[PDB]
Amino acid sequence: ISPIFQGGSYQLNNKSIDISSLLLDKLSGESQTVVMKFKADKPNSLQALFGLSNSKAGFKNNYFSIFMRDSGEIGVEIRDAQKGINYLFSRPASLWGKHKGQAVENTLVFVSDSKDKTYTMYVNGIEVFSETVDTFLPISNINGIDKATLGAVNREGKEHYLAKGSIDEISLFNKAISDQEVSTIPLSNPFQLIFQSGDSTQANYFRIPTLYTLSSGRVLSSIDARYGGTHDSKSKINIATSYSDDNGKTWSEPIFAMKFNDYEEQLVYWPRDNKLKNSQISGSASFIDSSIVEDKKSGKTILLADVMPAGIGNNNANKADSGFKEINGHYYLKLKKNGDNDFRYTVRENGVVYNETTNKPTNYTINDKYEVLEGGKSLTVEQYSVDFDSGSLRERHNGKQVPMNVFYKDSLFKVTPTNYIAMTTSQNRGESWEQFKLLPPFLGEKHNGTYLCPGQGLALKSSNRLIFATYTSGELTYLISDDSGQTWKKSSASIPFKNATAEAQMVELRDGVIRTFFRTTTGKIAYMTSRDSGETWSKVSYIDGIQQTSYGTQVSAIKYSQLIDGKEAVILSTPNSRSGRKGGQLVVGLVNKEDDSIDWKYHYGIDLPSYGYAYSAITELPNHHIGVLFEKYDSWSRNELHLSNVVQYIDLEINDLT
Repeated sequence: ISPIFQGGSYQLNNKSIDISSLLLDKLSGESQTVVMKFKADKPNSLQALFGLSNSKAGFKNNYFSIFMRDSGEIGVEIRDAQKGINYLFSRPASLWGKHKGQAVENTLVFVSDSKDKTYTMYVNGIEVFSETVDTFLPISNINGIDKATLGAVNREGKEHYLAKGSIDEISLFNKAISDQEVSTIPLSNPFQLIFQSGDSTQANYFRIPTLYTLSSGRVLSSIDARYGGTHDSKSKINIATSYSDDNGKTWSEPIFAMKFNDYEEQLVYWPRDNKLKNSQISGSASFIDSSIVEDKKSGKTILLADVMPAGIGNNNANKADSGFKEINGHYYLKLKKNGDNDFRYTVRENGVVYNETTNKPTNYTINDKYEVLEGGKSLTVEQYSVDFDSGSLRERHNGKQVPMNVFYKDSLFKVTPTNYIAMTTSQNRGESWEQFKLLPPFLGEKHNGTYLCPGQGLALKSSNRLIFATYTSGELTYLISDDSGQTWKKSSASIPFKNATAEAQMVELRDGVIRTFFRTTTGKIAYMTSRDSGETWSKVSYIDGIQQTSYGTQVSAIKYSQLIDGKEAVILSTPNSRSGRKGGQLVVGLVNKEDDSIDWKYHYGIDLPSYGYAYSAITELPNHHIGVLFEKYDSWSRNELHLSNVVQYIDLEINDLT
């Protein structure tokens, strides 16, 4: 259909523009649709983009507005005093501010639909809220409406919520357009999506991105596919991966690298209200935090992740048990049988379930996939689904059968309730992935498995050595394999923090010289150096000129292949802020060949300082551009839980950074 209004290039400099003569009479019916292309790269703290109101005295609570905050949040208000209606829908982290030194054209689409009694907002091709009321309030049915306003709301004659920015195009429709039509409205997005709600993973939520450029030029990406909101385990999470063969222009329909089936892969809309937002999927097994590297010698691609048995995450993780019993050089996975109160079984060679108390094998066995066999026949369990139908999270059986897995709740033999690490491998550069295998323990029986640092492993340019940074309390623990990931040894490096979350990423400054940048609890990003290919590690230092928060945030880094100002260069991706996870930056450091020290010359703000920015992934593309797959929200704030499509991808050229 056609618009009943269409104006444009409205500049908003803390002064409201009246357009009521150009709209109010054309308002008709109980269903409207607003489409607005706008820019705000310097917004006020809270500001109205568009507004209908009742400006007459005694009716300051009678208005529709479309507002944004400088945290990037967007929302509508719908208020009518005489009806006793005060609606307030919004979603944080819904906007872009700047990109490549320029204002982003945001494309806002708000549909008000009285047939379905639903309010729905889109920004930049993404749906950020869709709410249904029992008592619908048409935005043109607000009693006594007399003003249509751009960049403020006119209440009792005054401008409230004055906006700074601009509205290049705005148009209204006397209909509720279908979801189908919304997708037809062209976008001017500065970003694109790899993983998204509705894709093959069926996860409404995504966290913990990774980027890697293969020898072929293929770019690989792995992700936490999180089903029960954006929570860390305990939850249900799978590891999903997807690649790109055109420098990051197009991406493949994601497959799973790691997956459990104890729970149904459901696209749920996790609740965002204060009472229910702490709901966790508590009975499921999961994976958190993946990391990728490529082995030059074999050709294999190698993915590691943390593994959680049913119920378990970091909070209740059996700190001080590895899950394995050591019997002369060997590490056998411990198991508990239903009814027992201690772990009286182990898994020996060929998956045979061996009894300890008797030293006799049993009629039970474990296959490739950590499933359970009895006499060679496959035991099963019944899958769980989740729903909120009774106004409270319920986790019940759904009638479907899956193979019994030792990481599952209902399983006959359960593994130790602690955290492990698994590796999987791809012989075809990420088109499929082998069944995962558990990595051994490295710090003794009576110590829990360490925590894989998410992002990139390191493949040393002038050898076959592969390294994956992991962390535990008190140290960084590098895992090192010189045989294509078949065997591993550890290399500890003491860090001056008890119980830190020391997420580490490495760079190779020149042959055998690895610098690791890691997250601390001091507000400052730390680092250490190796000069024997990771064998031994230096003492800790700290980057000045980048600020983090007291808890801090994952940092990702690459060595750039090219020279910048004649010196060898290194790029950091991190939030740059000491309040929260916002103010994303790519920071360029030039290496000094005298002491291998780094001069942090260049700061590039990915978006506005006040706009959200969390865990990130960088990679040097085949054509020397930079890919950045990142969480565009405050992944720490309890106000920005459960947000769809905030993990986003962008393409930059060096010149943008310098």
